[PDB]
Amino acid sequence: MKKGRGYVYKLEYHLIWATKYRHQVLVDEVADGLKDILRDIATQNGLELVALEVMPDYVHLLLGATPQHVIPDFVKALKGASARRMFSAFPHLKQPHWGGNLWNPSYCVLTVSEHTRAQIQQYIENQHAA
Amino acid sequence: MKKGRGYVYKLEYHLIWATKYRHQVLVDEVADGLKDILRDIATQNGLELVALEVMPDYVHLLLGATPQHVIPDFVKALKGASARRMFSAFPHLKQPHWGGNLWNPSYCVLTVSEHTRAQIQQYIENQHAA
Repeated sequence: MKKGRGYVYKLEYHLIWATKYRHQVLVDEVADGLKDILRDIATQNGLELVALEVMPDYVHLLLGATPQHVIPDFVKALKGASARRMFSAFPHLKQPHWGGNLWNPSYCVLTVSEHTRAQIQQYIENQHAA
Repeated sequence: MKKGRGYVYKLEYHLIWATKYRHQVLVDEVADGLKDILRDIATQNGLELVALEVMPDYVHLLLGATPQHVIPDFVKALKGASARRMFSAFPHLKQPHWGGNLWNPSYCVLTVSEHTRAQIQQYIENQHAA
C-alpha cells in the first residue's frame, strides 16, 4: 500500500486490448519493441507496469495506479501513444488492408479475481478476426 | 463483466474509512441507519454496493464501478453525503468533543488481493484513537 495526501491505496488494473481484426503482428522484434514502448508510456503517465504479456494479436497489462488516475484517460494514452510509436518504429504495420492493425477500438479492464484468465480469454474470443 | 460503449469491464474497489478518533459510535440503530444511507448513496452515484461491513469505528465497502467513475469523487460523495445524512438521522453524533465523529479525513482504497484483510487491519490500526 502507498500513502498519498489523505489516503492510502493499492490499485491494480488488468488492461487488455487486441490488434485490429486480431491480425497476428505482435511477434518477435515487433512484440519486443511494443514492450519497451508500453513500459515507457506507463512510466510517462505515472503508472507502474507491474506485468505485461504481449500475444500476437493482443496485449495484457497489469497497471498499478493512484486514485486520481482515470481509467479512460490512461487507456487512451496507452493505446494512442503505443499506436503512434509502433507505426514510427515499424512502418510495415501501416497496412490499410488490416485497418492499419493498431488497434481494435475496444479495451477490457478488470480488477483482480479468480476468473481473470477466463475473462480475458472470453473477451479476446469475442473480438472477431476478419 | 459488463459491457459499455467501446469497453468491457469489471471493477471492484474495497473502500475503508474510520470515525474521527476511532470513536466507537457506529452501533446498533446507528450502524443500521448508516448501512441504509450508504446503500442509497452508492446507488445514487451509479455504484453497485457489492458488500458492506460497519464496525463500531469504521466502514468497509466493496463497490462495483465503471471505468468512468473517479475514485476521489465517489469517496467524497460517499463520505460527505453519509456524514450529512447521519447527522440528520442521529443528531447525537454531533459531538464537538469528538470533532463531530463523522469522519476521519483519510480513506483507504484497495483492489482485491490475498492481503486485503491485513491491509485493512494495518490501515485502521494506523488511525490513532483518542
